[PDB]
Amino acid sequence: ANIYKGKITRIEPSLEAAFVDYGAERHGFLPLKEIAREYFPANYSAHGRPNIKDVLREGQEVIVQIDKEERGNKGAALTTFISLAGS
Amino acid sequence: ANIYKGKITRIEPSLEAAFVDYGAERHGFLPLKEIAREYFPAPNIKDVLREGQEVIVQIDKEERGNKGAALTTFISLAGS
Ligand SMILES: [Pb+2]
Ligand SMILES: [Pb+2]
Repeated sequence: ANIYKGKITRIEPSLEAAFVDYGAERHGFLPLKEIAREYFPANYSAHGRPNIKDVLREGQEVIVQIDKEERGNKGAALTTFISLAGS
Repeated sequence: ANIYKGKITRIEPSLEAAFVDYGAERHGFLPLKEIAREYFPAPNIKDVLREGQEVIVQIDKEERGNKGAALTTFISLAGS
């Protein structure tokens, strides 16, 4: 089973990424490129990327799956692009 | 603690609903009204879903009596 509701805990604009509590002791890491457009509050330009602080808010929940398992001191690499048979 | 990837096991036109194996022994019940438009075809349940396809669901009512959980694809997400 590889799906979770992740709560955004700390947003890092200079990394274009956020930390996510997905129910494990150690928070995962969610890069902007792994955030599906349904989470974006507005339609951006075809060029460039928004500030992640204009995409996500602390306390918001997103649906995530683990892309890279937790390893050593690193949190899991997460994505909101969910694998579904027949989608 | 309340989100699952479910596989459609059976489609029942007479109930306008599908049954979903989301990891419990009792299949969950997913009526057409609880299916988001992201699952709809490019209408009746038979046109929308097919056996083997996966959906993201949450439980809206737990198992009770002899019934599976009542499921939805309209996932509850804080802040959004
Ligand atoms: Pb990716
Ligand atoms: Pb252009």
